[PDB]
Amino acid sequence: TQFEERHLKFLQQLGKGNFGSVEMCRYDPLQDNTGEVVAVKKLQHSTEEHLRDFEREIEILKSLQHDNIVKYKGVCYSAGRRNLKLIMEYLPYGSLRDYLQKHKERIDHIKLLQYTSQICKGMEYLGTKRYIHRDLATRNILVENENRVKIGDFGLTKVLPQDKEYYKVKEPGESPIFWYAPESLTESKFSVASDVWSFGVVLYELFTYIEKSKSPPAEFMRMIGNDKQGQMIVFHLIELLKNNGRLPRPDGCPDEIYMIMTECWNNNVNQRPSFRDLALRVDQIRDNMAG
Ligand SMILES: CS(=O)(=O)c1ccc(-c2cccn3nc(Nc4ccc(N5CCOCC5)cc4)nc23)cc1
Repeated sequence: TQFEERHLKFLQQLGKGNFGSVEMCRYDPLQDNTGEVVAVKKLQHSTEEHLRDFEREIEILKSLQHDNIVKYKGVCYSAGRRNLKLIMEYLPYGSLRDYLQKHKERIDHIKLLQYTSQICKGMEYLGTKRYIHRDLATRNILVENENRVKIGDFGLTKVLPQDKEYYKVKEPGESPIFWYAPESLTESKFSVASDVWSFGVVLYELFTYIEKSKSPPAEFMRMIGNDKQGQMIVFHLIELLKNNGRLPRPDGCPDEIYMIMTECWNNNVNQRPSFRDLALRVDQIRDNMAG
């Protein structure tokens, strides 16, 4: 689980998010083109604040072993702590967001529910470790193959305090406000329940097939009125959600699946379903579609 920098060969950028960046690299210590391809995450700009966060993120990933969670391989200190790299398994199909968009004709509703189910199982497992993901979105879900997705990034994930069911955090800069629960917007409270709200948005995303005009940002902005910007956007979002304004049912989405989304989007934190009950309900719907 210790990787030397000089044996890591850059191939491609895979994405930036929050304050990290991920690259596809070949780890080739024999320098004979026989090493495996791996995903390598690093800080966009190394900083003491971010490095301490990055180290916690690494310990979180390292602590997680689950079919629907991306695998930790090691760390590359090599160029010093300030050039800390996280080495993970490379998943060849990319983000679910991108995959779905590219293969919309091939992916039916039965298949979307398989992915949904797998995402719920990953999240239930996180929950057993009292980890709050804080950034559930299709851009952070990865595709290993046609039958398996994994939660693939943990940049914003926090551990609950021992004595509370929520964690208050406010990081500098841009937050994915259109995936956030109301209490995360108004009070900065994150919880398993806020992750369930976001899971609702993931389910919406999936059933929209990532159609551009249908993304959560684009829908909420239209509902808010596109004649608004800056620090008044979150103010109007809070008001819209407080008055039970919600993302519409996607085109073709069955009502029983939309019901799941709307129940995740309860203003009452305590009435949102559990991840185990979501898996249950999704698997029943899956079966009734199987027949
Ligand atoms: C949300 S992000 O962009 O910060 C990000 C990107 C990648 C990862 C990541 C973490 C751990 C393992 N993997 N494997 C892949 N694979 C992968 C493969 C292809 C593509 N793309 C398809 C070709 O177009 C560009 C991206 C993206 C990711 N990506 C990862 C985590 C977060």
